[PDB]
Amino acid sequence: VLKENMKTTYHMDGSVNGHYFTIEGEGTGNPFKGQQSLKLRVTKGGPLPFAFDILSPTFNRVFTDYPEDMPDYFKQSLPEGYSWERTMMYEDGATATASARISLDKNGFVHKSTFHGENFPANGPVMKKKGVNWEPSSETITPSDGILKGDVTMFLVLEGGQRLKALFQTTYKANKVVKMPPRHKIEHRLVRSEDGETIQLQEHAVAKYFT
Repeated sequence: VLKENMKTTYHMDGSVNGHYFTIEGEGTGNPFKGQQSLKLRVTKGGPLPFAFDILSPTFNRVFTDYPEDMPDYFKQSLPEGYSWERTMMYEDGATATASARISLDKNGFVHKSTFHGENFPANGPVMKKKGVNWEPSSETITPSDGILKGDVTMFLVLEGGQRLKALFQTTYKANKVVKMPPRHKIEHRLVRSEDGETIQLQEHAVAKYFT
């Protein structure tokens, strides 16, 4: 079942403006507190010519602090798990897509993802590797016919402090019928750190009722 300390192994295959790359890593976190920490390495196609932050949100809503009386679509999906599909529309014209499948093995979660972003402006901040961190955000979660749809306006803070706006839209799909929550929101905090060899991501997510 779910432990207070859960591990994850990560694998991503991606391409950005025609450049292919692979990323692998491991994570640990507390699914009930909605906290997780990840350590990632670029295993193919490094060094990445683009800002890593475009990838960060691709790297699992099981790690969300849900209120006791709200149905938890993601924890209910276990042990079979769930998958999601996402579109990401940047205000400077780039549109990327991503997908992930969340499953379990004997060691913990298996997180397998893909990422495609093939029209980032060549002269823009993503391709100049200017990203630093995403602002805290609030994702609206809307149920319908056994799936959840998420909508969140994102702001990528750049090296100068300029913000780059993006609209993220996600469909979350469990493999079985689960008790469905009402429309609600999830507040996200995502922090990236680097050291020349590895990328660390730390995320905190908390679900709340509207009003």
